[PDB]
Amino acid sequence: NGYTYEDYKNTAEWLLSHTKHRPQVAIICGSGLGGLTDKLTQAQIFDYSEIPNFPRSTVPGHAGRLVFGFLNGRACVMMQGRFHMYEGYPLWKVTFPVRVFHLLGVDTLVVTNAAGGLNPKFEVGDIMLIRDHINLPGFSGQNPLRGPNDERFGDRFPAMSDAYDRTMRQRALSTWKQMGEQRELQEGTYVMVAGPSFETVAECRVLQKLGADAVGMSTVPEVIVARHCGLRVFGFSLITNKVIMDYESLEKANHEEVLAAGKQAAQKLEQFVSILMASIPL
Amino acid sequence: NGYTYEDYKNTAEWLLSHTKHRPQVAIICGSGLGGLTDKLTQAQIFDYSEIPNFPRSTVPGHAGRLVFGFLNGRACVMMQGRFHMYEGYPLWKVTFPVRVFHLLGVDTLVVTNAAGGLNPKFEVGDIMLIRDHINLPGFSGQNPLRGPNDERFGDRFPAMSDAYDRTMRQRALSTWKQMGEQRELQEGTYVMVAGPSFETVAECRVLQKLGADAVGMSTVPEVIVARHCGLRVFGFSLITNKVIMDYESLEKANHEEVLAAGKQAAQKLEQFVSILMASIPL
Amino acid sequence: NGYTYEDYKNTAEWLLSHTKHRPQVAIICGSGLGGLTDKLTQAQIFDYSEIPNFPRSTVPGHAGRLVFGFLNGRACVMMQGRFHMYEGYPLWKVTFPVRVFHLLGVDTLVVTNAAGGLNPKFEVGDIMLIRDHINLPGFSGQNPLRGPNDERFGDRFPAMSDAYDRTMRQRALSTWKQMGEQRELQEGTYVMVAGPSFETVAECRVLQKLGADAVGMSTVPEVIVARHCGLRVFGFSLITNKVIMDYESLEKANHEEVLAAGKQAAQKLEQFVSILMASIPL
Ligand SMILES: O=c1[nH]cnc2c([C@@H]3N[C@H](CO)[C@@H](O)[C@H]3O)c[nH]c12
Ligand SMILES: O=c1[nH]cnc2c([C@@H]3N[C@H](CO)[C@@H](O)[C@H]3O)c[nH]c12
Ligand SMILES: O=c1[nH]cnc2c([C@@H]3N[C@H](CO)[C@@H](O)[C@H]3O)c[nH]c12
Repeated sequence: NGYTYEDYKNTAEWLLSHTKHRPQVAIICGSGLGGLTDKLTQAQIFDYSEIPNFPRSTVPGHAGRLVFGFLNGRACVMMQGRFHMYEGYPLWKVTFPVRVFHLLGVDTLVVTNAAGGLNPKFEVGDIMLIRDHINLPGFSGQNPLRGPNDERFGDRFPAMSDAYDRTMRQRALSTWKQMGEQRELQEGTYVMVAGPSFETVAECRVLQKLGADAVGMSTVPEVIVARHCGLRVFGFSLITNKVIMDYESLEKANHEEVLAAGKQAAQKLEQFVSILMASIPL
Repeated sequence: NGYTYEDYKNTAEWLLSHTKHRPQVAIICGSGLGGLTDKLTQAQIFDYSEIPNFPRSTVPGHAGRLVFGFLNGRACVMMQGRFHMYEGYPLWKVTFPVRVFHLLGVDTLVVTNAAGGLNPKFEVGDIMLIRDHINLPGFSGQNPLRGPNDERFGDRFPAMSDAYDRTMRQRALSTWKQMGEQRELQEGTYVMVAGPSFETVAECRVLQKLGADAVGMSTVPEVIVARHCGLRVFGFSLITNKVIMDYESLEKANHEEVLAAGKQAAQKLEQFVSILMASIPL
Repeated sequence: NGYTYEDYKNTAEWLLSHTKHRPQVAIICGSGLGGLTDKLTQAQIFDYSEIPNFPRSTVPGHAGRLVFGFLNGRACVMMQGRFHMYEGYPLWKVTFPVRVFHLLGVDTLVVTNAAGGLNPKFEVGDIMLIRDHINLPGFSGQNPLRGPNDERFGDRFPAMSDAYDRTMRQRALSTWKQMGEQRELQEGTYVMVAGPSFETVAECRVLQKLGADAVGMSTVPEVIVARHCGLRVFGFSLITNKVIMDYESLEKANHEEVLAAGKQAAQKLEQFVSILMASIPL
């Protein structure tokens, strides 16, 4: 891990002394969900490039910014653009922000992402709640906590069986009903793979047998580092596409179909998030 | 990825200006199948050592050569000796040739390899056709496409559900009948593991439950980079041994038994490949 | 692999000329089982820090020592404190001792460790014998043998289906009866994951479906390098905790509960090991 404890501090202090805002909730906007930034009030923006020790984005969208502000009466801080393993970043870079948020005072993390549908009942547009995850990269060694443990942040062997806040999962289901949506809120397991290429048919079959409901290439590292931190954790997935599960098909997965899905569910996603802010205890 | 786009170009140009040949089909000869080199006509040889930017072979067989020529009226280019992950090479080295082939003008890749038999119906000598693969290393992070994407070669998130050419799979089955072989042509899923040690009994059981038919320690990376390239892809496996699946057994897997299998199926493999060349569209 | 063959030699020679002892059996004491060191007679201690080329322990317990001596009339050598992947060590460091033991003359390796219980019949305190393992990190690339093979130690593609000595497994069962323990000796498959965080519920379910009986974050690399060496291999697991397998639970895994388990089964573990020494042929 190239980051000493001081690096985390220095980044925190720099931000603390560059904004009067003091966030409680950190939000990581997944693919095509960055619109949430609009709903914040008194929004103060900071590009990653200007933030000391921040993994400088390669050439994805060049619009990696930390947007502070208030969302439904809640001191937030949003990441509009995130880092992934498939871009070449070591997991201690992918998750460097989460520890910065902690030192800033945040005590709750909301992670959102786009993912394929493994559960056959799911459908494009659906919003699966994350009850649990399967960290395939972690089994093999790729775990953000790898290396000497910094007791200052947390313990050597933190548990993950209680990763996703039960309360939040329950309160989010409520809010959804108090929205009268046709499609019932979904809930399940999120499996992470590194990507960047898409699953073959055989691969999807594996992921289903494993018991995964949806598949993405992010989130899990951030969640793990968060939990090791003491942060409360809630998150969901926007089922942007159903994974191909038969060879007699004539369909393929593509960034187009995925971004298009994000595009439509755009505002519906924002509403849901904004409202839920009221459920986060103080 | 240590290779810039220029490196690929320079290697391509060097080859282009060092041979009058202009290949359409690239062939990667798996373990003990390198004999195919004999069947080429007007065969021009190039050792990897002399080819700029080519991963220089460690000390496997020191006979890593790129052999250009014609095979059954088809401008080929064969790799007699390939690179593996277990030898320590990063996947962007293991698959550097595939992108060189592309810039040379190749538009079809034939991958062959030796592998164990997971499907219980399989037998030593069998020739399993590859319908699909399970990229275990990829799930964890080891994917040749890892790092910044070079739009010049392909997209950021390429699909793999349609990796192995349907047409070719069908036409290869034909050719086999027009050979009157006792054993029917086999077809199935190829699972990749990094090796270099062999699967335990428990491990084989896992691979079978995953739904894999055969297991090897190569190919998948090359296929992925190929598909990201637009190349058509066909490939097969020479079931050189049945994996041990019971503890009451008294059998072990070894390079001897594997090379011996390659040795007998040697010519039979060549015939099949050479003929199929006629099925590859122009 | 940062270690040349000379490095192994130099370390061996240094030890050979620093102790009159010449071990036959090497013992790797897992978590909370390091007490075995007491039972040795004519015990000569060597801290890792003083041993050339030895992976210098970071800041776990600072008590990494190689303790030579006799155990039940058997020239031993024990590792009180081991290296793990989650601490950041490359597997060729984690397993550097095993090859040092070989050059010292050892021909048998006993590996012990603490692990969670996947098999539902298991219970805290139980002692599962290792019949086989599932090397998840290995599938993805993390295999101690990765890189150029040193024929001097062993072959390029060693088998692992016969990793755990049948004889020993049988003789250990005997010894246990000749102990009249209430709980029958357990036996099964050990699955390795890198850690350092604990499995989620979904993760445990995966490991069970894979067919694993217990889960830990070590051992497998050492075993593999041992077998590639020609060493006989025996080992067991102290089921220190049952992994959480339902979401309706209110239990978590922690280093406290694990070390506490090691603490009670402490001596019972030693007795078993010490006695078994007599079963190891000469
Ligand atoms: O089916 C899928 N498999 C793997 N990742 C994704 C994604 C997520 N969307 C992004 C690619 O569009 C990528 O960042 C990935 O994490 C959507 N659908 C799938
Ligand atoms: O049962 C098997 N498991 C894993 N690899 C292989 C192979 C292939 N053959 C080579 C070892 O002989 C190695 O390069 C591997 O990719 C044959 N049989 C098996
Ligand atoms: O349930 C478990 N999962 C993964 N590792 C362990 C362990 C072993 N104990 C250590 C953590 O207490 C760690 O070194 C690990 O290898 C005990 N129980 C479990």
